[PDB]
Amino acid sequence: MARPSNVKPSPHVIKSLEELREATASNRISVIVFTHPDSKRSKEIKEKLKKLAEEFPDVDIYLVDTSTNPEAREWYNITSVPTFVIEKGGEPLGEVKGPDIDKLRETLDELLARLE
Repeated sequence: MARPSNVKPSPHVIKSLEELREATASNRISVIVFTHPDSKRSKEIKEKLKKLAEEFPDVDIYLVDTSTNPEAREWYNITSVPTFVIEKGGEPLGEVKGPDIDKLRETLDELLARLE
């Protein structure tokens, strides 16, 4: 993953293991979020992250379903479905566990100025 492909703001959701591990290898700014269709009352805060795309659409934000990457969960033992994973240059840079859509603007920021 060297040349450009997906960066601009637009709908793009994976659907396979390779697609996941691949997106993590990319040397761009991608925010992987774990979430599955199993909560009607919940998933309300989702809009929060959706709106963030406006403040800075330069970043790509997609959703991931364990249905395709189940082992991934146990891979790091996740307790908070709504997790936030950030990669860079094809490697783990950081990770957060908890509802902090507001503070999330500080995790990707420090990682943004670095690249751009």
